[PDB]
Amino acid sequence: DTAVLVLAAGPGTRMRSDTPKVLHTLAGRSMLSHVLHAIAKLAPQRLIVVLGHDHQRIAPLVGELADTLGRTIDVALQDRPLGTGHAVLCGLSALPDDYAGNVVVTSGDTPLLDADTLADLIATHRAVSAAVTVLTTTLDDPFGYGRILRTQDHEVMAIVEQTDATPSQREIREVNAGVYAFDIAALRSALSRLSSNNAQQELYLTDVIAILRSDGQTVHASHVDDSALVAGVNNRVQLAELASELNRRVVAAHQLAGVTVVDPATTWIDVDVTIGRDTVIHPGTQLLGRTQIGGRCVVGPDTTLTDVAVGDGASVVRTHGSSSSIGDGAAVGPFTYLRPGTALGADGKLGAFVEVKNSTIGTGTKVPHLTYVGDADIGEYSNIGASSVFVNYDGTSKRRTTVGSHVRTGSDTMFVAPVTIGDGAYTGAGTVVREDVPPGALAVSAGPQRNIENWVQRKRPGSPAAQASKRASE
Amino acid sequence: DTAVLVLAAGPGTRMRSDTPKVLHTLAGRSMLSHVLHAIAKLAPQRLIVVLGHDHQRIAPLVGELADTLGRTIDVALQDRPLGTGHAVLCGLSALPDDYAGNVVVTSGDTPLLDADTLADLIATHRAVSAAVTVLTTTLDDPFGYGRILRTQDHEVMAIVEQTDATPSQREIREVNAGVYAFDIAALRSALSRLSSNNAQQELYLTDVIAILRSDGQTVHASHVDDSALVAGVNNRVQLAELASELNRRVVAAHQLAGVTVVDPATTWIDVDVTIGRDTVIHPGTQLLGRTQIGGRCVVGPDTTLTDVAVGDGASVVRTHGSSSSIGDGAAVGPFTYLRPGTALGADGKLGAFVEVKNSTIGTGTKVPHLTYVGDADIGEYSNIGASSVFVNYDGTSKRRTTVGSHVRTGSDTMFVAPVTIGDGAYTGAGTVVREDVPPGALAVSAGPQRNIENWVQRKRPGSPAAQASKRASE
Amino acid sequence: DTAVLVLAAGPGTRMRSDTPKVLHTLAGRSMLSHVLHAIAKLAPQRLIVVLGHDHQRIAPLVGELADTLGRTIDVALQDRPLGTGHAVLCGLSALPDDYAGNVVVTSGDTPLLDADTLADLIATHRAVSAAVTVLTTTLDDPFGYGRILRTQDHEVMAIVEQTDATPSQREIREVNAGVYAFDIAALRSALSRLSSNNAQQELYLTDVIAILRSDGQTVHASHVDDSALVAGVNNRVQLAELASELNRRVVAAHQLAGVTVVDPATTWIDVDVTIGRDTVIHPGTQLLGRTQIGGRCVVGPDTTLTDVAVGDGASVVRTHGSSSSIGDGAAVGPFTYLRPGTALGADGKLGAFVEVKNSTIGTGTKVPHLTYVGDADIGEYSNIGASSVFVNYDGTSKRRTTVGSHVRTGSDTMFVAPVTIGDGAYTGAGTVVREDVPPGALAVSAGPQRNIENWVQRKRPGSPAAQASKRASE
Ligand SMILES: CC(=O)SCCNC(=O)CCNC(=O)[C@H](O)C(C)(C)COP(=O)(O)OP(=O)(O)OC[C@H]1O[C@@H](n2cnc3c(N)ncnc32)[C@H](O)[C@@H]1OP(=O)(O)O
Ligand SMILES: CC(=O)SCCNC(=O)CCNC(=O)[C@H](O)C(C)(C)COP(=O)(O)OP(=O)(O)OC[C@H]1O[C@@H](n2cnc3c(N)ncnc32)[C@H](O)[C@@H]1OP(=O)(O)O
Ligand SMILES: CC(=O)SCCNC(=O)CCNC(=O)[C@H](O)C(C)(C)COP(=O)(O)OP(=O)(O)OC[C@H]1O[C@@H](n2cnc3c(N)ncnc32)[C@H](O)[C@@H]1OP(=O)(O)O
Ligand SMILES: CC(=O)N[C@H]1[C@@H](OP(=O)(O)OP(=O)(O)OC[C@H]2O[C@@H](n3ccc(=O)[nH]c3=O)[C@H](O)[C@@H]2O)O[C@H](CO)[C@@H](O)[C@@H]1O
Ligand SMILES: CC(=O)N[C@H]1[C@@H](OP(=O)(O)OP(=O)(O)OC[C@H]2O[C@@H](n3ccc(=O)[nH]c3=O)[C@H](O)[C@@H]2O)O[C@H](CO)[C@@H](O)[C@@H]1O
Ligand SMILES: CC(=O)N[C@H]1[C@@H](OP(=O)(O)OP(=O)(O)OC[C@H]2O[C@@H](n3ccc(=O)[nH]c3=O)[C@H](O)[C@@H]2O)O[C@H](CO)[C@@H](O)[C@@H]1O
Ligand SMILES: [Mg+2]
Ligand SMILES: [Mg+2]
Ligand SMILES: [Mg+2]
Ligand SMILES: [Mg+2]
Repeated sequence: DTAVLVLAAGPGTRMRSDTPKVLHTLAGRSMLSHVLHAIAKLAPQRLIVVLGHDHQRIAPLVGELADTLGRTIDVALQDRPLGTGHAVLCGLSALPDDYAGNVVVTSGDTPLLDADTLADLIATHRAVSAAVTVLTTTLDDPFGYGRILRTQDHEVMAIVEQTDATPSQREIREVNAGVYAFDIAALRSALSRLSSNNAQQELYLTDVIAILRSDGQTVHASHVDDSALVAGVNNRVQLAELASELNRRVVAAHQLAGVTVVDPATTWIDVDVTIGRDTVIHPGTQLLGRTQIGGRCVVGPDTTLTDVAVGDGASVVRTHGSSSSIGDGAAVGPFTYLRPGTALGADGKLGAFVEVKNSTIGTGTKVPHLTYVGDADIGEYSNIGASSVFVNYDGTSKRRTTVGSHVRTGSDTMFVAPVTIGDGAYTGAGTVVREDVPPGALAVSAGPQRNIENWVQRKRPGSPAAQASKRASE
Repeated sequence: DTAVLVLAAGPGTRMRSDTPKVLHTLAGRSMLSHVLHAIAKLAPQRLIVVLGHDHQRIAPLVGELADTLGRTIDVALQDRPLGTGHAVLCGLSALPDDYAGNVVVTSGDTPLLDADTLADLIATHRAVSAAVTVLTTTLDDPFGYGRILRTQDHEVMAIVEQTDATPSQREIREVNAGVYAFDIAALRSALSRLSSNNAQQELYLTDVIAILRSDGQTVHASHVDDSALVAGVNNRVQLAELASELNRRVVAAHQLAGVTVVDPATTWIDVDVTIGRDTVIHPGTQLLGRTQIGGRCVVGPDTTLTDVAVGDGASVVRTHGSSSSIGDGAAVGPFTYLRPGTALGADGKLGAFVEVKNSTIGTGTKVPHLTYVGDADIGEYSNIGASSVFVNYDGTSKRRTTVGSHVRTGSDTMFVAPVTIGDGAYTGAGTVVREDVPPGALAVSAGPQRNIENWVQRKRPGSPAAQASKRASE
Repeated sequence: DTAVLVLAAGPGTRMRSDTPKVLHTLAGRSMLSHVLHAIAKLAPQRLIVVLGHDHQRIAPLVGELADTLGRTIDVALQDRPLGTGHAVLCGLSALPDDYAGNVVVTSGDTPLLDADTLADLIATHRAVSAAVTVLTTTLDDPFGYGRILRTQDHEVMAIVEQTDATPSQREIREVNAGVYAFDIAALRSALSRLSSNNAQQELYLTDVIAILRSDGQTVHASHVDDSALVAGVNNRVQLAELASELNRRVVAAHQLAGVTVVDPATTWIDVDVTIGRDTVIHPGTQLLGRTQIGGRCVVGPDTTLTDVAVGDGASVVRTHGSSSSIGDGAAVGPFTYLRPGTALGADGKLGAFVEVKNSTIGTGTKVPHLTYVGDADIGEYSNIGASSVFVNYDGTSKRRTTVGSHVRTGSDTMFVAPVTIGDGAYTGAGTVVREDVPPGALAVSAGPQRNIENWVQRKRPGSPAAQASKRASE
């Protein structure tokens, strides 16, 4: 049995944000959410998040994740950020006084941390009967991290913080990941002996290592080769680095599963996105939220999709869209804007400079150019001519349009809702449609063409046009 | 004299694709095509591709390349993938039984392999009178590759496959490139002695090394410092890595020749693309197929061009286009879509939200905004007003429009083909042009403006508009 | 007291450009301009730029920077590029013959060089009373650079040029940065003894080191750990590398100050750009020139902004724009084109496929779709319907439109300037507005809808439309 505590009550100063650190996102999830998904996979008996003065903005997101993960997540409050050691005391207060399981401590800012690394930590801690096992790694740039002090035999003696380390300790490149397993009694005991006598003037959880070494307890440091899994995030440079690294891993997983990603460095794929076999994702693409792509699709470059379902064989190129679905075999783009509530049927087409909002568009139906579709239902195998608008707003209110199947509407038609265009109807180029159109009818409104001869010589003489026109007489 | 065999009959399982591995593209060519271009530059006497159960989809592409490279390329069939050693036996069957030239073996999945490396391999093999010379390299991550076994004197003893290697052999970082020169007799002899007694249960070409060492033949391994040249591709992660590396080399070549590429990491340049001196390519650009850019052009960011010819001094910004040509000094973009058959004359302009298909557009002519040009011929120094459409499709059929020179067509004109607009003609804003327009004439159709006074107070009271309008009385 | 000489008179052959090297830009400044900003921060007494045969195109930019930096910058002419040693003699000619301050020499192609490194160089040179102090660094790839010759005690003996170096000297990885401090007398003396007897056949400034060592003068080489600060640019590959590295540093500075940059590798930020706290910049974005972004903005991906001011809380997504301003809380994009002279008020909206030029657009006013706004003034809380055009050009001349406040103009309105639309006015869908519209009036022009029944059966039989329409009878 084990309790996991997640310390998330620090002020996050180096982020320089009014958004609490923990809540900063990479790959579709907040760091906190990443940390909690990871721990919930491990299924510990207790899971406690220690929150600080902004608990009121985080505690509710904690409940949301508790509900998603199908479990109970407690919140402990740390009313002043007196240090990671103090934070752990707060977290302990949320366990029974006689709790006898192991205590794993982790941070809310170690977003790649994964259930396997935590299970390994707990297994190791048990195998060697440690009073404390700490995870460590070794980095080229160790700046900011606690340094792991070891004798030549590899026994850990202490951890020393960046701010308290001599120039010589600072050369150490093995660092504290801030991820620990503890025997509960040993932890409580050593926490009670902590002193704020140090540079930052805090109660350091890291002191517990040297304390327990002194007591003659067993102290184990377990080295994590894959540094990324235990990398922290204290500022926005580190956040983009880990987002980038997490993204590489997500992209590689999709590649090994049969998805061709032309340029992984510029293809951002959120963690819940699924993509079918043999799809091709061109550079500059973001697939966000719960986006789902079928198999054999082309995801045209420079495409951003958030919560969009794309069926098999579809093509989605230079498109910006969200909360929409794109049927099998449909063609979308280039330069297309899908707003929430777009439903494009199989083999449909939304072409260049087309914007769709809250509209359903039947099988086989094409909106190829320069057109706005708002609040409409359009049937099957219909064609909406270029440069048209579904006028869904009269000033003051929202109005609906219904277009039948096999319709051909002429270029530059304005559908002034509410209006219904019957099956097989046509609308001439340049029509303002204010009344219903019966099935099979032609609707027109433009007046007759009138050619005014010699207008150019008479109203624009001797413009380049008047001269060209005079040459044409000959 | 030398015969080159290219083994391309394996199943490509780790690609997880219904597209045969060899046929996967980087930089405008299939890997197979890359491998064959490289070999054909070397001009060997015989060149044989060993194909497997999907030979019917590859053999024809082989003929295409034979025809392009001006040479004969034979195909040998391997009806079951029994191993690289077995594959080479298949390839040999396509040589005369008394062939006495050297045999070079290579894979169809080593797409950076180049004629210089192959010529070096053949020269070395000859200089040392080896029975077999194998190319090797050394990598940070040797996973998947055969390991090169050498005594402390650097003599090669054997090659051992990833799957058959002890944990200790796996530490070796010098790997088999899968690129060999053989004395024909030595090869035939050693191939006949191969055994399927190993992890993968195949006839390994790699065993030939240890076999010939045992026979007391001369065995040479030649180390290739530039690893990329001999890197293989077994899955889509490795394919994107080599595409990325190949792309860096193509971009650097254009840079050293006088082309400023703002961000090489995001500029994808196919191998046949040519670009003139002092052009600037902004980030996010792909130049594909047989695209040709003149000198002093600007290739606006986020541009994708496939088979597009761009003359000197042109500007092509945020544009998506294919099979089109863009004259000297023309301006295209931002947000412009060129479909096949676009011909934009010198100093022409295709502006924002303009889409052109199958149209010729004369010198000096401008289509600046929000417009669709389909199946049209437009003369010189003409201006097409904003928000216009060449209505090229009547329902049921494709129709053509001809526009003269020095024309000025008004905004929101619909050209309902087939129609001809004479030289120097104008068309008022809002015109639906259904009849020919004589040179120098003004064509109009919109009815007269009618101002209905007090409509807002009476039909939208006291909307914000009614209130504003009531304030304006005062 | 110290004089800084900047050698910028070489021919820049390896750039293969008709644009003089020095004038090639990264991050919004020419390399020369970068070098001069850096030196002017140091505030030396004299600053002299040595120019060559293209002095006439550079000398004026030098005056511009002199004027911006609030100082005097002299130009010395080198009429033939006889070598860096000869160049320095030219530069000296612009100092009094009795000048007694230190001479710092630097290149015009070391664009990351910074005032701190130069101050350190001068302090070191003084601390050790050197006759010459040279800056050096150590690189993985030392190709092209002079090699630093040192005895085992670390005393510098000489510098040897790439072209004159034995294969063994070429293994040296410590290189000359081309950045020197000199005692003036020692420099003049050693320059007079230079010989053109070497591969390139030039007067090498680098020979001065071995000369002064021989004289028994003190010679100091000061090692710069951060190589980038002293990296040179001789060709366009090196220029993109340093632009990339400079960009990383600019982006990291904004990140540490509170700006979330999703993908630093694809976010290009010029050196004068400022960005407020908690803004988010999505991938593919360039912020150029004097662009200024407020706090809490979203800079939608694929956005390019040059000299654009964006207020707080604004959103700017998939937008291409320049010389424009975007008010607090405004929404711009996706797919929007801002031309010079755009002023979008607070809470304004410019939506998808909208292009604006030289127009002022009041608080709260919305141009949501498919529309061109040219040469217009539009008041507050107005709405411009979809697919509209401000027709600002009559053929021959530029015309202005004024639109009041709280106006609602219908879709597909053409504003044929000059025209004024009064407060609270409406314009029906499909209107060509040629006359002024009074406050509160409705302007229309389209003719009445006419439904021609059975047109489809009679003019398109038995098209799919005729069949659908016949089915609808039942
Ligand atoms: C998206 C693209 O880029 S192309 C795709 C979608 N399409 C289009 O714009 C197709 C547009 N085509 C048109 O508007 C055409 O003029 C068509 C199909 C309606 C005209 O068909 P037509 O049969 O050739 O001539 P027709 O004589 O039958 O039409 C009869 C009546 O309507 C009129 N009329 C025809 N088109 C229009 C129009 N666009 N506006 C106003 N009136 C019109 C006539 O003037 C005629 O009336 P009348 O009997 O007073 O003369
Ligand atoms: C792309 C851009 O953003 S701008 C570029 C391209 N251009 C345009 O849209 C320019 C548009 N301009 C127009 O339509 C203008 O009204 C112009 C140039 C035709 C009007 O010119 P005008 O000479 O000022 O007035 P004019 O009195 O001569 O025209 C005469 C006839 O056609 C009419 N007419 C003029 N413009 C139109 C029109 N757009 N629609 C219908 N009828 C019109 C009159 O009502 C007049 O007929 P009448 O004699 O019954 O009165
Ligand atoms: C941007 C978007 O996607 S939506 C946003 C901006 N908006 C729009 O396009 C809103 C467009 N709406 C329209 O054009 C509408 O027809 C409205 C609001 C003007 C019509 O309002 P209405 O009050 O319903 O009918 P109404 O009877 O009052 O208008 C009266 C007169 O003008 C006419 N008329 C109305 N709209 C138009 C029009 N678009 N073109 C020509 N004439 C028109 C009538 O035919 C009537 O004249 P009459 O008295 O001969 O019959
Ligand atoms: C003294 C200490 O522990 N330092 C460790 C901490 O450094 P680091 O400087 O990263 O410590 P932080 O400031 O990030 O705080 C640790 C975490 O605990 C929480 N918190 C912090 C302070 C507090 O008073 N209350 C509270 O709840 C914060 O949410 C934070 O996420 O993690 C590093 C790895 O990431 C380790 O190398 C360091 O050894
Ligand atoms: C046993 C063997 O040779 N392994 C080599 C092979 O590994 P690797 O595991 O890459 O070998 P592959 O599975 O790629 O097969 C080699 C190539 O030969 C062809 N093929 C393969 C099997 C077959 O039965 N018939 C056939 O024609 C395939 O098209 C393939 O392209 O290349 C590596 C470098 O890339 C080398 O380091 C390995 O030493
Ligand atoms: C002989 C010499 O000095 N070589 C140095 C030079 O190499 P490198 O080959 O880069 O020297 P360059 O050709 O760049 O010339 C140096 C600079 O001086 C100016 N110039 C050059 C030649 C001339 O006749 N007149 C003139 O004014 C040029 O503007 C140029 O910017 O810089 C390198 C670092 O960047 C150093 O490692 C080399 O030791
Ligand atoms: Mg931290
Ligand atoms: Mg009309
Ligand atoms: Mg392989
Ligand atoms: Mg240089």
